[PDB]
Amino acid sequence: SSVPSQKTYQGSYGFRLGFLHSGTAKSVTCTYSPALNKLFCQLAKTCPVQLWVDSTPPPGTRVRAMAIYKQSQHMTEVVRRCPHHERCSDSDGLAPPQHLIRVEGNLRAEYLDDRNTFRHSVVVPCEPPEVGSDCTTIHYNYMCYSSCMGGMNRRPILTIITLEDSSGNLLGRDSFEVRVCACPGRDRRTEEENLRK
Ligand SMILES: *c1nc(Cl)c(C#N)nc1CC
Ligand SMILES: [Zn+2]
Repeated sequence: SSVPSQKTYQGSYGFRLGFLHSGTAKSVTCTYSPALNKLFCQLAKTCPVQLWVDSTPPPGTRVRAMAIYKQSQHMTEVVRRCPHHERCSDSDGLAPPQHLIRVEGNLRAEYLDDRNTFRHSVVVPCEPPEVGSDCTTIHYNYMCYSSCMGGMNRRPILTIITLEDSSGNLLGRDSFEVRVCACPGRDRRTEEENLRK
């Protein structure tokens, strides 16, 4: 399958992602490393991602998330849930069982299987920030471990977040690496130390 672009693109509205500061304690279920541009999270736990713009985009603007393999030799392979987790009875009534990435708590989420590339993606309407806030937050879930055999099989993935108009044309793009693992704080601390050394 052809490979979606991963080029960071702020666009006319100054679109970019943001992450909370969660730390590396034993209790953390989701933690973001700015040094690695990498999110570490437990299976099917809430991953809050902030969405920032300098200017308000038009009504009908949408936000899409899609995963690709990071390594060049695997980028053409569609990222999907492994044979075990795709058969889990963990449906929410909206997400197809094969999709790695879900949006939590948005009844207007739409899930696409692309007719030409076969890649999966989930898209929601882009909303203005709430009354007390300066950004919008979307909650994602990753429904397979990075280590799952017959799925990601220990290969790193990127999540690509695209801001789109009502036809799906590109308005902005950002991305981050993801590891889905049982000990996200410990793995973050280790991978950050490897980078320093
Ligand atoms: C999405 N959509 C709108 Cl209208 C706004 C505003 N204001 N912000 C987002 C998140 C990038
Ligand atoms: Zn799995």
